Amino acid sequence: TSNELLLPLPNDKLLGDPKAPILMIEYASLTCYHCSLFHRNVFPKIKEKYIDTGKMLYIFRHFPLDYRGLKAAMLSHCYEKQEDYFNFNKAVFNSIDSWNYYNLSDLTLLQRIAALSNLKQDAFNQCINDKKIMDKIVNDKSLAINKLGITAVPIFFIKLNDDKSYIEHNKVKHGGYKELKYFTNVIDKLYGKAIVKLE
Repeated sequence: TSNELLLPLPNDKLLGDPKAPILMIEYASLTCYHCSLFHRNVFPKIKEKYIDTGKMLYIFRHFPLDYRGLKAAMLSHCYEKQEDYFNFNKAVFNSIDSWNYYNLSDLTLLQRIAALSNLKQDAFNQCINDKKIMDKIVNDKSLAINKLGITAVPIFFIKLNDDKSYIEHNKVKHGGYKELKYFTNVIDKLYGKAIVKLE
């Protein structure tokens, strides 16, 4: 069900306190231009204000739309620690101008990111060819399309981090590029309600 999808799942990669008052789930493609800009110019302030401070748990879920993006999503699984995983995705977003826009199968950018992160070639090769991880990524994506109605990215779901609650997914949904003030308004208001409920 859509509700069961909008909670922290066993295989989710988490950033911040698992018991934070607020939850943000983001679906995005690593090769999506607006996504990249959001991650470059808005997300760092969200992370500093809300994630580093323990106010909000952040769960990024892959939504790849092309060869580069799917391979990048697969490669992210070579990064186990929460900060390493986030930092890998951040690097891919940051380097969007550096893909090969003519040969869409050219993964030189990922080789560069792998080298900069001291990922060995054998580990790199295994990750970029891991059929089991590919399957998981594309199935998580199709599940989101079916149950959450995702067509365009990015999409954000922002809600109380309470596993017992029911809410219609569209009521907590935010789509596209949003400036910092949009998110601070949404998150501050929700956080206030959260603290009141948490006594």
